[PDB]
Amino acid sequence: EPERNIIADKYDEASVLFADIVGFTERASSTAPADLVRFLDRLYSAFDELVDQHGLEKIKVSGDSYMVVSGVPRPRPDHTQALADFALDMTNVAAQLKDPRGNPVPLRVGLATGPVVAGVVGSRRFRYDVWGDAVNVASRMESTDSVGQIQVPDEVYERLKDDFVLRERGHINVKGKGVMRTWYLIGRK
Repeated sequence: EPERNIIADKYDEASVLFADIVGFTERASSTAPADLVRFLDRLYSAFDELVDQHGLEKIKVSGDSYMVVSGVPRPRPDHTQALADFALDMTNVAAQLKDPRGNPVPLRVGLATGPVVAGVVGSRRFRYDVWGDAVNVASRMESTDSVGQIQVPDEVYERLKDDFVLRERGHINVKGKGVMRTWYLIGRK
């Protein structure tokens, strides 16, 4: 049954992360849906542990993705930095796990900051959900990410540049809109 909206509110500013493990479908890998589910549950349980250790908020999403949010529902003035630190731990932890073949986990991570909408949605049962501008951006940062990096837009770079190390990935000129630039979040300063 499709979910429906119940209540929502706009938040001026929050930070949103998406992560996934790309190419772990039965189609792509031939691994049985049950073995996939077990290996993913391990990886996602590791991320669950990091979310709790960091005091952040996991948003139950449908689909392959893992979603984490900072400064929504409850604001914190370091929301971007806190999600960056969590993102770094998430990719550094995943880098110590391997698939069953002993190959690196093909993790993608995108991270964005900006307005969002949050509230309650549900079908039979309900859950807290977050969507809108920064979620859209985070989603695109994750789905065009190079595997093993953390991709972020300019807005995140402006907010983090003094305290983390970032390297520019590239830019594209879109006439007549403007320039689209993204960065890799590499580490802490």
